[PDB]
Amino acid sequence: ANSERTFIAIKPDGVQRGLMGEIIKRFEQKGFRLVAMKFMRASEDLLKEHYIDLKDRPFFAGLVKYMHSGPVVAMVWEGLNVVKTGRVMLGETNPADSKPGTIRGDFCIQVGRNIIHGSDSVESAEKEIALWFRPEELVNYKSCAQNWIYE
Amino acid sequence: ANSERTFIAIKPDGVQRGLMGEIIKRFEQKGFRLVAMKFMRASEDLLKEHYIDLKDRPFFAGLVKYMHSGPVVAMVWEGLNVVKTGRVMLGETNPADSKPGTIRGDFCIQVGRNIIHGSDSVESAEKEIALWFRPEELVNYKSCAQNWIYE
Amino acid sequence: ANSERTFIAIKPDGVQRGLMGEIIKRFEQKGFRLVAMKFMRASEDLLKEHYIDLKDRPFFAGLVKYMHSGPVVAMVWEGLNVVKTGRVMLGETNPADSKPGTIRGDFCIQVGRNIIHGSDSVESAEKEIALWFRPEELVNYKSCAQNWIYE
Amino acid sequence: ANSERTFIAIKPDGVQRGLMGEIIKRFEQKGFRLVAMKFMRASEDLLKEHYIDLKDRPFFAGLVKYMHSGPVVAMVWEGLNVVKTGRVMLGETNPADSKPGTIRGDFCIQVGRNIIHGSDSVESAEKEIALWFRPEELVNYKSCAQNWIYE
Amino acid sequence: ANSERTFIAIKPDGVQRGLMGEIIKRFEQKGFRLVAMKFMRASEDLLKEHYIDLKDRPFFAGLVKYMHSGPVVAMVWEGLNVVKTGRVMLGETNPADSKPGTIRGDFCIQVGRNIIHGSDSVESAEKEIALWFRPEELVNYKSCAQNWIYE
Amino acid sequence: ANSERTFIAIKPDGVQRGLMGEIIKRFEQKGFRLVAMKFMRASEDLLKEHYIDLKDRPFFAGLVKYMHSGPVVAMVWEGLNVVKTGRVMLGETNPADSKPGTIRGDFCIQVGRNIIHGSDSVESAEKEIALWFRPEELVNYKSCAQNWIYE
Ligand SMILES: Nc1nc2c(ncn2[C@@H]2O[C@@H]3COP(=O)(O)O[C@H]3[C@H]2O)c(=O)[nH]1
Ligand SMILES: Nc1nc2c(ncn2[C@@H]2O[C@@H]3COP(=O)(O)O[C@H]3[C@H]2O)c(=O)[nH]1
Ligand SMILES: Nc1nc2c(ncn2[C@@H]2O[C@@H]3COP(=O)(O)O[C@H]3[C@H]2O)c(=O)[nH]1
Ligand SMILES: Nc1nc2c(ncn2[C@@H]2O[C@@H]3COP(=O)(O)O[C@H]3[C@H]2O)c(=O)[nH]1
Ligand SMILES: Nc1nc2c(ncn2[C@@H]2O[C@@H]3COP(=O)(O)O[C@H]3[C@H]2O)c(=O)[nH]1
Ligand SMILES: Nc1nc2c(ncn2[C@@H]2O[C@@H]3COP(=O)(O)O[C@H]3[C@H]2O)c(=O)[nH]1
Repeated sequence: ANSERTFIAIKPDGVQRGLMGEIIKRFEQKGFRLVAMKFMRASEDLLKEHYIDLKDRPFFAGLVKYMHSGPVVAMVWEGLNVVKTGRVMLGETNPADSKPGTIRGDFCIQVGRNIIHGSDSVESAEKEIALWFRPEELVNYKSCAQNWIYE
Repeated sequence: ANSERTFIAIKPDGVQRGLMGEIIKRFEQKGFRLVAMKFMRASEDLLKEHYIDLKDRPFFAGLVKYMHSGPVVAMVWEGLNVVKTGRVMLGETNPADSKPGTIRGDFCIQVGRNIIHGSDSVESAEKEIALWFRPEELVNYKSCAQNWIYE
Repeated sequence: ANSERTFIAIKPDGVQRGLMGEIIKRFEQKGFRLVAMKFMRASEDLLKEHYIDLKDRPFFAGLVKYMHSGPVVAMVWEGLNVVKTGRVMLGETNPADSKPGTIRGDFCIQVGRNIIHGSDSVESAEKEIALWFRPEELVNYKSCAQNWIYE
Repeated sequence: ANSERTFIAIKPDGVQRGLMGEIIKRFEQKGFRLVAMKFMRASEDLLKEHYIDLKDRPFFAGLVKYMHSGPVVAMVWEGLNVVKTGRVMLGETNPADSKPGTIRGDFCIQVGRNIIHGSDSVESAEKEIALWFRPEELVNYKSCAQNWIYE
Repeated sequence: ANSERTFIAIKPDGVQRGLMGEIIKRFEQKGFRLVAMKFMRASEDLLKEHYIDLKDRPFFAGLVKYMHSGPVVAMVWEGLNVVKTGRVMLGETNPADSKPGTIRGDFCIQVGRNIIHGSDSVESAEKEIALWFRPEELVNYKSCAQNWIYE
Repeated sequence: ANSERTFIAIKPDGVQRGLMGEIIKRFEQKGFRLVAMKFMRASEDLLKEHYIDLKDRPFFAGLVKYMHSGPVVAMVWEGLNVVKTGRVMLGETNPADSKPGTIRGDFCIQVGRNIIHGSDSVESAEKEIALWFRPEELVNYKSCAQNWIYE
């Protein structure tokens, strides 16, 4: 299940804030593997289809707006239990609740300014990933050490 | 209400131990604003009122001595729920119980050499701040990050 | 003139080395804006095209080779003097003369496995980008600290 | 009681992972004195002896196995409460429940490849050392900041 | 003569940019002793005398403005050839020319946003120190590290 | 020549200072491989045979003395050109001359308090290594990536 994959976006702040590598490096060092990845400017349109569930939801409005407001880091990571796991590294959605050593616990404060999103699960993963990527953008390759990360 | 402030000092142990740059580094990193700070040797007087409610603690004159046994770094940091948050960053009063990822957590073993203090509550913060600093010393300014951290 | 660009690429071994957020960090922290970024497999055509000046020399398709055996992180970083400075950051072309502080002087040992590549002139630069990115991938945005980095 | 000891070992994958100075760092920065350290190949006898409590369970010689396929960094770290605290630093035994801040929560994903090991009682502790080090390898010295770490 | 001191301030750019903890962190790291430090907004008066010899520089009122455009961190650090050394750590006046590994080096692009100042010479240090600090503010103490850093 | 090996000792200060991992991690991340390694207390005797050339040399006297004065990190590293290379990472013997990004440039100040030694060359390597180690202490094994470090 080591081929599990999750979608991680470093949000507009993430980006202005200068936490790009930092974040990426946490995943790298934990042992997961970047499958896909590009720097973009989510479309309004996308943000809307991405954020559709939670559409008619106050916040909404301006989520897109800010989400749209800047370039983000679209990323796909691979590994055993990344969805779960990446969600921990992340921290709680509201930074108020995240803790030290997590991503958001360490560098952010407030919810509307969350620095990053991770899929909430495989079902999600799939959708977003599908929704965010093109088949080709995904890249098959193997580690220099699948052996020391997994048995 | 992103004006809440907190008092934080860095014990002699922190100082002697070289932990400034890192302590500071974590608050700069999470996003809070340094409103004042100086590096001094606090007086027994100062310590004694700072540590007033613990005057009936046997530790109490131990603290007071060691807390005056070398330079310390006083500071006020501000931001939204910066008093709770800071605490959490801090670790727990007893290092024994502070989670890795917390200052206390990676850096200190014991209660009496627990390198740092941060306010316990906003009233306490008002106090200590008043105690430690002249209002003048506190720097009123705006953050570049400002809009990126805050909604 | 804060507009100059450079093309940075993370060679397939630096990715394999879990050196991406690390090097991406060096950039960001130096002050550079990220224009465009992608993770991917370089094609033989692109690569050939890319290494064209040296189509004869020995090392050649051993280049193309390696160069196409894994993913790279392809990037475009902006800023005053990106191209010469980038350079100086990567350090020299053969790791061994690379100096402690540079990417290469810090992480890699031999010329043939030298984690990354940066355009060596704007000239090259201009070409490198042209070749590697569609234009719809250059991102147009203003930084948080434009006016902290520049006079 | 600042004398308690613990036995830490860097499993052959964490070495393979270039995680040694990293984890050694976590210790040192937390405040612990290093009593004894060695790099080496664990023998089958030692290892068998070492994993004795579990000679039956499945995972068993797959332990012994891995465990003898590479070098480990064998260490003894001193200090108040090394053994429980060490623990809390490594994080849980299965990486996935390991938390961001711990060695395991930061660097590793699966139980079977979990970078390191620490004695889980002083009891174990005492045995672990006894087994792994000759006595002529425990180093007797006083720290620079004995009296900054301890009351 | 391990008493030599130097003045170092951290520009508004450094401050706004979050580089305190790191700047401090490098001096704590190399081994020098922080003798005083405060965080203030310097006055044009202050800046103007500080920057006196450059009063005939066109940059001069640019500096003066920006140097007063936000809080700064003044400090005196001491140790053996701390004035030359510090400089070297610093980087070069022009970031363009400062070697990776230097503060200037990893962190700043341009001459007018070059985040930091450190004394050019001991006479200059005496001056600036006098300028910036009241003698009282400077902390006289001894280092734990003391004998470890010094013969 | 990728089997070249050099002797690196983290000196008594190195040790009290808490730079153990740090240093080790520079070698790890640069790509070299630890062949041998133990924490010890050099004998006077050893220090004498080690430091014999430069015997009847003022300094001498007390070099042993301090060298002897504390436990050190005996280490053996492997890689292409480690002798040379490790010597750069190191910095100049006198820290006064080392630069930022080097080991000693970054963390030490004065010569008698040098934090570490590296062999000055293959001839040296051999001798010290021989002199410091027992055949068995050396450990043959191969990387999880000799492939991405060397071609
Ligand atoms: N202002 C605001 N933003 C929210 C709230 N709940 C969720 N969001 C955002 O909605 C995002 C959707 O999931 P994310 O993982 O992207 O992180 C979430 C938050 O940034 C809320 O109550 N207020
Ligand atoms: N020696 C000692 N100091 C204590 C004890 N409990 C609290 N402290 C010290 O006194 C403190 C009061 O506030 P702090 O926030 O600084 O953190 C605690 C330590 O500095 C105790 O039981 N023993
Ligand atoms: N194997 C090998 N690769 C080389 C040699 N010189 C340059 N290169 C490689 O080819 C690359 C061309 O420029 P890079 O910036 O990509 O840095 C160079 C190295 O990857 C050489 O002598 N041998
Ligand atoms: N493969 C595998 N290894 C396990 C299991 N549980 C514990 N271990 C390993 O055996 C080790 C015994 O204690 P460690 O501290 O060394 O941590 C444990 C892991 O390396 C399991 O279910 N599977
Ligand atoms: N804009 C500008 N500032 C300069 C120039 N030369 C020096 N400086 C600034 O003025 C400085 C004088 O001392 P500093 O040490 O702070 O570093 C230099 C920068 O802050 C220049 O040519 N242009
Ligand atoms: N005090 C002092 N120590 C020195 C001098 N020259 C060399 N040493 C030490 O001699 C050591 C021998 O080589 P090292 O690589 O171990 O690093 C050297 C220095 O620590 C000198 O002129 N004075």
